Amino acid sequence: DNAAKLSAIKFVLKDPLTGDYLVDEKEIEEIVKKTGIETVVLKEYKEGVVLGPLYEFVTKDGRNAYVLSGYAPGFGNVTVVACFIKTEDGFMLNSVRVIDYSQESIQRRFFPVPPEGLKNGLRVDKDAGLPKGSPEELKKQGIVKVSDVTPRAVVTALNLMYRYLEEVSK
Repeated sequence: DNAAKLSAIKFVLKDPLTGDYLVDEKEIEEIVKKTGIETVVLKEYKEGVVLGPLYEFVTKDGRNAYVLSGYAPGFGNVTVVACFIKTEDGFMLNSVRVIDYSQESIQRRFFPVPPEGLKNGLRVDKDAGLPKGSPEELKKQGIVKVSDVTPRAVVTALNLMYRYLEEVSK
């Protein structure tokens, strides 16, 4: 029934550099089912909505990972699923999957982003003045390069999810 959601959560729990699961696939299923497969509002903001449950995981190398969902106007029948991994002074953005319930390589422009990028705030490259650099160089600065391909709505959702994680981690 919830194939799309579970598929998205599994996807964002793969390492974007190695392609390998950070958490065993069956363990992911068990955690999602035990936590609850429903989608509920966690917090509404002026610019969008953060959706839960907050799913928690521990990666095979012992890092705490968080999966949540989000919405921004510009979506809809759309939800953005994302995985953040806890770091020393914040979080890193591991992966993202946009689910369009009304209806990929483009989506890889959005992750991973290191903690200093998320602290900067994510923004599409147009907003940063079309700076030079590969998508990969720009991601390190929190800049999502899409000008050569609604990405702003995706970025907004991601930024809200980060805000929420920061709020609840304090």
